[PDB]
Amino acid sequence: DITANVVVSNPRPIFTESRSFKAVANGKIYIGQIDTDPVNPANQIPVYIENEDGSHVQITQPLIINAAGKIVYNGQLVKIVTVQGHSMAIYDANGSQVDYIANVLKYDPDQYSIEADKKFKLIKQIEDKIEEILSKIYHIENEIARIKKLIG
Amino acid sequence: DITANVVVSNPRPIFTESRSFKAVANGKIYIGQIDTDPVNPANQIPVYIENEDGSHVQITQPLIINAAGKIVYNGQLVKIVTVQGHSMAIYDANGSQVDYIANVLKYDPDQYSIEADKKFKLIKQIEDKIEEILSKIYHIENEIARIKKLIG
Amino acid sequence: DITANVVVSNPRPIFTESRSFKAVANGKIYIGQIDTDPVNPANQIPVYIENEDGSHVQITQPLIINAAGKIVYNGQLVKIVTVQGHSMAIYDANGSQVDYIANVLKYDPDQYSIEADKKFKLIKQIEDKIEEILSKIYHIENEIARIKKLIG
Repeated sequence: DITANVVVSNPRPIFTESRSFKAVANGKIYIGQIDTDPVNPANQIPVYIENEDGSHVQITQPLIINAAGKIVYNGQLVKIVTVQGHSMAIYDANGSQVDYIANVLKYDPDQYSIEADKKFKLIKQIEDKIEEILSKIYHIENEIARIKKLIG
Repeated sequence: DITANVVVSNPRPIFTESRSFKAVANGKIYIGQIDTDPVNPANQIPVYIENEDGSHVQITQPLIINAAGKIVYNGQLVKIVTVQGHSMAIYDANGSQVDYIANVLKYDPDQYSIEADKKFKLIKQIEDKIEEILSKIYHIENEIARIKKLIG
Repeated sequence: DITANVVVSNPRPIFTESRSFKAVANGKIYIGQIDTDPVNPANQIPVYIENEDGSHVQITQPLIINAAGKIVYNGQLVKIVTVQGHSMAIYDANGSQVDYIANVLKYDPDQYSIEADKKFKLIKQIEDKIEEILSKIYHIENEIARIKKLIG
């Protein structure tokens, strides 16, 4: 057949209400240290827009949710990233809490390639070191054979 | 620049109809062994609410979907977990099948840290063992040099 | 307690408009090489329906989105896969661009088992090779002890 395990998916998040099927239109998102209350600025962590060229621009919290339920900045849809896993709290436009998640971690595709590069390197180092160890061993075995023959 | 590969996302699932843009309001979800029919109780696997403190309480199937398309128990939104990947079947409030997926596996963030801890330990064990092997080898090399000198 | 880190989730994607809370009804999706414009056929990559038995049938682009926001072929909901991470562009029924994502990578559960099998094998090979190296070393140590005793 063929091995094909990458699924066509929608990576752009949408945020909807908790009790009705509606977007959190003009809602607010706060992002903080895991297992903390991110509405408290002391718990907040840096958030960045990732631009199309892959650069990052730090922005202020809260994140804003549009009528589609999507995060926007300056009238445009944006992808927001952090360095680490994080807590999140979502509020609706009336200031009522929609949701709270203590620990959220979704990696974008760059993390997968970084990890794959790291793994590749690691395995090469171990295998290279094993091969070098075997070469040291076979040289020793040869020295031993020579000694044995020397002494009868 | 900065490396930031954690994307702000919405980890709370929503369940919607297959032919119209609507929540599966008062729908039902069944969870079972991979590649099985989970409506059959003999194929069902334990499901648990994961509470805010991280504890688990086993609950009965089906899981219930509210007007927002979100899983609820006892009038509150809940996160449901299983130990293993699983099949899932979704029915609407009229008893009509909405969807069936044979094999679903989404890990929450705790799995990532468990795996990272396991990896860290593993690599340390291999590297420690390599270093110990090299130390054994260099001691042997030294014994061999001494022998060589002894016998001319 | 119990370790349960598989979260009940909805793996079937839905595609919604960018400025209103609505499905991209009768929309179109194009899938291509990462960081390319997938509306250009020269940038497109093979897309396949993954059938219930796990087989694959290649289909033509664009992918079509129904009134629910879900991908359909021949009047039925389908799961679409590619071999590699990919770019994606979404258009609405009027030909207006809804979204563009340069690099999308979501693995279905089969990738996790392939990777787990590969990891298991790898670690077994390294550990087996370490054990064999130690056995070579202990045999050498024994030969050295014998030599030492022979020569005083």
